[PDB]
Amino acid sequence: NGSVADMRRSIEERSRTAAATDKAVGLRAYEGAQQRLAQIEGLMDEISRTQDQKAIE
Amino acid sequence: RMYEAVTGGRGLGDLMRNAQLREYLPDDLRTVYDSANGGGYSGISGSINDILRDERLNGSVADMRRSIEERSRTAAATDKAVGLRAYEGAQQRLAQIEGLMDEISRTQDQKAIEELQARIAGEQAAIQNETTKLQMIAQLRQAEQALISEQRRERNMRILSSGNQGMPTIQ
Amino acid sequence: ELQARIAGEQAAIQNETTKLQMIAQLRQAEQALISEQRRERNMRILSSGNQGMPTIQ
Amino acid sequence: RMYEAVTGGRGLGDLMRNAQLREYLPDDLRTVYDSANGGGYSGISGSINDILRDERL
Repeated sequence: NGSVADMRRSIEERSRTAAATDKAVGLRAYEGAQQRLAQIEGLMDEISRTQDQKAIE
Repeated sequence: RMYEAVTGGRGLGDLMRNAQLREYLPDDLRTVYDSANGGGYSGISGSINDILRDERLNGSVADMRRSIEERSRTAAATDKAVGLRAYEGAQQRLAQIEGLMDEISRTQDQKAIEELQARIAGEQAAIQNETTKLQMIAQLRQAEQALISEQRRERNMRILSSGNQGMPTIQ
Repeated sequence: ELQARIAGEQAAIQNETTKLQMIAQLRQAEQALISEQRRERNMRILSSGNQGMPTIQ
Repeated sequence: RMYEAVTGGRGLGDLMRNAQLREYLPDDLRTVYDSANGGGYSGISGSINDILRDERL
């Protein structure tokens, strides 16, 4: 809606924002993945100390 | 004693559960593309503003051209190199899995095989994490190509802008 | 033991999934490199630094 | 004997854990595309320079 110039500005803004949003989502997700790795390593550290059968199950 | 060893609660679970790792992905996808202006997603919001600031070209148009060509070539090479090194890591991962199955044959007691099962489960979790990381790398690759295209179009708009006022002078 | 064997088998299929992702990324990179080579050839033909032209004789 | 067979720690876990396979993927993705010049990701940086050298016609 609106004048064709407003349409142009809206479309260019959408394009730039879409590219930037893609990049930012990827970056933050990768940080989360690296923290997720740390958590898995911690769970394997817990495995070394398990004593009873109920604990390991 | 053995009944106590089998029954009861041991507290595992509620173990490393407060780490809110769901906050590193968007809560809802309706507003994921409205995050830059505010609202939507705030972890990306700041990042988006920084990225958009850094993607604006400066200097002469020739410098813009050289920067864009360098970005394109470097992006292709980076994609290839990341793929190659990741594949080497995947082969080493296969060797590790085979080793864990070698350990499966020598297991003797029940506790030993249960620990080995949980170790293999953790190994699967690690491979899951690598799968997620590869997905994230692919998304970043796509975003980088889009950004290079945006820079190209910014340069094109700057050359052909109707706000330009200059022309050659007859002297 | 059979459960742990099947778990290892799942880990192997996970590894193949990661390998396929890596192959797809490499495919994309190869296509990008071919495009880059095409554009290098195009730039070399149309370069403004060229100084030659046919001679009248 | 059977109680000893069920309970205790067996050392599995801390088994093949020093293999740093996370080093074959980028640590952070902000600097993944600055790796060629130096910094970013050192492991791909040697590979990127070789690839860019080999892709010149």
